[PDB]
Amino acid sequence: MKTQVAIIGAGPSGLLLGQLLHKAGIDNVILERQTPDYVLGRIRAGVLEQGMVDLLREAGVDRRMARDGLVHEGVEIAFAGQRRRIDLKRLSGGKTVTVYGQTEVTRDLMEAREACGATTVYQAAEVRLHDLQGERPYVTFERDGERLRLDCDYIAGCDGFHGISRQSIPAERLKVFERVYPFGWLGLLADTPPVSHELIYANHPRGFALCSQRSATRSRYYVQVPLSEKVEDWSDERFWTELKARLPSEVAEKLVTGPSLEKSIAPLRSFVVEPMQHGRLFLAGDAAHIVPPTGAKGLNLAASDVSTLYRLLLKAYREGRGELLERYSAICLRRIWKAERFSWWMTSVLHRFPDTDAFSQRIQQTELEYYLGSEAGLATIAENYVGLPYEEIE
Amino acid sequence: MKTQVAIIGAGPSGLLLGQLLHKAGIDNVILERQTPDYVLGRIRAGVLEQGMVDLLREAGVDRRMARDGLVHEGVEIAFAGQRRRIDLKRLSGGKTVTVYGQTEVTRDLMEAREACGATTVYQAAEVRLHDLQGERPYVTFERDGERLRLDCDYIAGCDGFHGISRQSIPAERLKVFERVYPFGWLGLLADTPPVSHELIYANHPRGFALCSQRSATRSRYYVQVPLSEKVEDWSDERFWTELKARLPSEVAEKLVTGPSLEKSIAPLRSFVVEPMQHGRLFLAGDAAHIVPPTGAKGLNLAASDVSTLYRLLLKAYREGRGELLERYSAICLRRIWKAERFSWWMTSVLHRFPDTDAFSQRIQQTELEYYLGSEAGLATIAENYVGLPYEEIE
Ligand SMILES: Cc1cc2nc3c(=O)[nH]c(=O)nc-3n(C[C@H](O)[C@H](O)[C@H](O)COP(=O)(O)OP(=O)(O)OC[C@H]3O[C@@H](n4cnc5c(N)ncnc54)[C@H](O)[C@@H]3O)c2cc1C
Ligand SMILES: Cc1cc2nc3c(=O)[nH]c(=O)nc-3n(C[C@H](O)[C@H](O)[C@H](O)COP(=O)(O)OP(=O)(O)OC[C@H]3O[C@@H](n4cnc5c(N)ncnc54)[C@H](O)[C@@H]3O)c2cc1C
Ligand SMILES: [Br-]
Ligand SMILES: [Br-]
Ligand SMILES: [Br-]
Ligand SMILES: [Br-]
Ligand SMILES: [Br-]
Ligand SMILES: [Br-]
Repeated sequence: MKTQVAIIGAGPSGLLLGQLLHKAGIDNVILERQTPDYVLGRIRAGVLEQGMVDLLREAGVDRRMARDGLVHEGVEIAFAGQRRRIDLKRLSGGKTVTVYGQTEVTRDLMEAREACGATTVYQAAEVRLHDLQGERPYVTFERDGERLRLDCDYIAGCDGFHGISRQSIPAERLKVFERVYPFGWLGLLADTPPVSHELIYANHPRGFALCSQRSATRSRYYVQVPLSEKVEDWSDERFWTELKARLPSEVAEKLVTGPSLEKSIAPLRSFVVEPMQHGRLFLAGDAAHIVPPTGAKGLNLAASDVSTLYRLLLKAYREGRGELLERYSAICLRRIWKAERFSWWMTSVLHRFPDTDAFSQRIQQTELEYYLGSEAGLATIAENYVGLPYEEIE
Repeated sequence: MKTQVAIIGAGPSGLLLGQLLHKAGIDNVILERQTPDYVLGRIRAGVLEQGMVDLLREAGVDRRMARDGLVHEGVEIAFAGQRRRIDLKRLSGGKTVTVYGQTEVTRDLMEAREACGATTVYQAAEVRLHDLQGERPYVTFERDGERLRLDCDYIAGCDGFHGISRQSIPAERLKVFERVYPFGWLGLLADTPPVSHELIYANHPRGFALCSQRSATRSRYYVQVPLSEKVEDWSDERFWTELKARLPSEVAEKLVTGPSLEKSIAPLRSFVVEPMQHGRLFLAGDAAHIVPPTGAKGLNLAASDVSTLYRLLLKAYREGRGELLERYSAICLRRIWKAERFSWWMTSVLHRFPDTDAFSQRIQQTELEYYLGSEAGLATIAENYVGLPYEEIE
């Protein structure tokens, strides 16, 4: 079996990269460990930046999003009994964010790939990478018992945080930067109309809470919870009671509750590896870095890695400029670090930490009061939230 | 002995408050523990905000400052081998800062007070405060053996961090917020021309360094040093060698060194007490709060406390509106907390901390890269550095 670019992982990163590549005439094969249905069952991202929206249009898979996605011009932050709106559109110079579920984006890409007839192997078991530094690397996997070999020119690891690609790079060649937060997010998806037309991030003494949405009739809520928690300890009603307690009274009053469609706990983490490549293997998305969800950057950062990888591969194949691929990591890491900094800042100002002294609690409150009350402060939040510009390359 | 307002402490706070009060016809007596010469020997602040400059003009003591003070329109921050200038004047909407030594400001006020004939008792030993909640509080002190009593209406504690006034408030009535940093600043005053026309804050792997000045022929330099250090371990040459190592090569090359006129280690601390008053006792300046020197806010915050106290006392005496004095703390604390937040931020991004992991070191560097490269980020530094506006009252 032979292709030009082997892609490990059929989550949004691998699918978007494969679609862009296919449209440009660069043959590619995607290998996924799970089934199509499993990938589709993952409830994740809800907020997309402009850059991600444009990339989807470039890949020609934006029809449904343009029709169903909600365009938001602001977000709200509640703390110490007050709600402050950040006018993203005004303060960022006209940019906005789009609410369109990750399951939707994934469905759209999967449908697009199937129609094009591009190769996707689901349930590709025990994927292994070989000859990463050679001229001709290859991937071995198992499909119903028999070990098959796939030859390629380049391999893009889009297999997420627990994928095989990052583990395939000699450990000594990588520098890992990581921070684990002492809390996670308990999320609940409900078929109820959202409590607000815009998102509400709330810093409350009992802990962080976030009111989000998926459509006019589907909502997504999260509450900060310690790492000791098990999802089975949280009935739907306990969640609603806890959520209501962390929100301002006028918001909790008009809250329409209902049975959960999905409920899960996501641990918060910051993680970055340098470099993001090794020989003919290039990491993209969650395979290379993780951000705590507070800044809604994860999927958006994956889009820029992919945008960068696609452009460089195009240069390599169409223009014979293969040397440009060495700049991949330098280019991506500039954007990754700034988004990591923003996500870390958002996280530290909105969550309640366990070992916090009086001075720190006051500084946290003051950070909010300052940034939400200063035009310059508001602009730093807004420009970061809508997404910093992509680097053009060369 | 009787007066209207008793002032404990003849440092800049007490002197400025007494001058403003005297000019408005409110009699006041200042009690100082040390001698005039001792106070004058303290090398401290070099950077003044516009608000402090205007207050000095209001007190009619700005002749020398207007002539000798240097007006700065920008400051530089060096990190990771690059120097970035923050145009304070441009980014703050036209405000600047003035470099004029604290010893100078103090000399000017002392000369002004002596000429006016206002009462100042130096070497006032063992000052004690009594009847703080009564209608007629009083102060007892010792002048050459005999205990004297001074009756007054109000007492302003301008006695600094180690003064008696804050200790005179029942501990249970106060909330203390404090953070002690694991380092101090080793400062050196030299009669040499400064290395730059504007200040240079430097984040270096070996530690923080700051290039400041007092005039065209007098410089003030600081280097971060751990708390274990004794000033006698640092000869003038060891200081210069260490300073040069922390600065960019092109700066260290043109550095004119020389013998020290003063050398001392200042420990870094953040400290705030709430409230800042008790009965007829009002705290102002270092007596109520301390900030690490990184943001050049200490003396400037004292000026706003004083400006606020003076205005309220004026209302009380001239307009019979004594009830307004209850708002003193609420008013001051709003400004104090924002300046504390700024000083803490500046400190955390410019200094090298001992127990720092790889992720944090990267976040520190990224904080700098982001704030120094974004117009919105630069504006948050600039508006805070020049000083946030004073609240007008009522
Ligand atoms: C609570 C939460 C909220 C979020 N909210 C947002 C938000 O609003 N906005 C935003 O920008 N981001 C958000 N994200 C982040 C976003 O969901 C992720 O960054 C995104 O899923 C990354 O996509 P990916 O394709 O890189 O990896 P993944 O989605 O993890 O997909 C990787 C794929 O690779 C496959 N795979 C793994 N190992 C192997 C293997 N060995 N062989 C073959 N295949 C393998 C997996 O099965 C999976 O399908 C959120 C995340 C969470 C958890
Ligand atoms: C290294 C350093 C750099 C600084 N740089 C700057 C800068 O550039 N800009 C800026 O804004 N700020 C800066 N400052 C801060 C500034 O110097 C102080 O905030 C300022 O000195 C506060 O003045 P004050 O009058 O409140 O108190 P102080 O200057 O401490 O004076 C208080 C007085 O009260 C007296 N006293 C004490 N106890 C008693 C008692 N029991 N009875 C009677 N009298 C008593 C003392 O003897 C003293 O004279 C710096 C400080 C340091 C240490
Ligand atoms: Br979703
Ligand atoms: Br995220
Ligand atoms: Br970004
Ligand atoms: Br001085
Ligand atoms: Br200071
Ligand atoms: Br200020």
